[PDB]
Amino acid sequence: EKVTLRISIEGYPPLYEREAQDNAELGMIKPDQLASLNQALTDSYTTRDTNSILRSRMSVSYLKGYTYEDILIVRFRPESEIYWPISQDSRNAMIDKLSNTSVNFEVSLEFTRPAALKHSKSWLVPISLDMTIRAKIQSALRGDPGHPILIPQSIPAFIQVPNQGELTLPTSIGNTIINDARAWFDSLTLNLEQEKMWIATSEHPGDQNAKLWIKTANTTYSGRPYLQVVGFIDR
Repeated sequence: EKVTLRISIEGYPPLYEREAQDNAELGMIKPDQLASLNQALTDSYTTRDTNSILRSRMSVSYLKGYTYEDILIVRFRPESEIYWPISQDSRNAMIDKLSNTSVNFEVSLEFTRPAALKHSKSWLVPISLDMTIRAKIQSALRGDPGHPILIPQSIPAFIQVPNQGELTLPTSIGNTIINDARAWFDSLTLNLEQEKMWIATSEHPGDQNAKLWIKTANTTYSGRPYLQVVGFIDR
């Protein structure tokens, strides 16, 4: 079973690329994790907001439609699997294009062991025409240390894998996160950290310590947080 995350400027080779291949990178959800997710969704309603009750119940019953062996904890190692930049990742091309519509880019790709085998989705995030912000991205690509690449609302902490075509969102859960692509997406941050690779960290919208989030773990080998996606698989 294979899952792949790619973060890039649209049209160019990834700045960050990592596959996740039970063990640390791919595991089923633990019963305590499933329960803590459900309690988070259940208790998310405010009494005098009837809408929040409806939203929390659509969330609770969406979750109930999955056995815990259909809920994968997918963890991507934050270090890109390959150095940057090598023969050509189009560094100068990217830098020159930022100087026009340009779009940040992340893909999720899910392979399942022997329905169809391959299911994917791309998320585009328009880079502002403000040259102030495009300058910082440029010098970051130029290998200037202490210059991160911020890609807000770019990656979902929860994804749904269907038997049919492309990946979809758990929209009810997304709505619980919003009120109680979209505003509930995690934001990515890329750092070129001194043979040279980009390293990715993510942050939830709102409080990191919100109970809804299944907390990620840190890698043994580098002590860095795993990028994490929780996947709801449709059997």
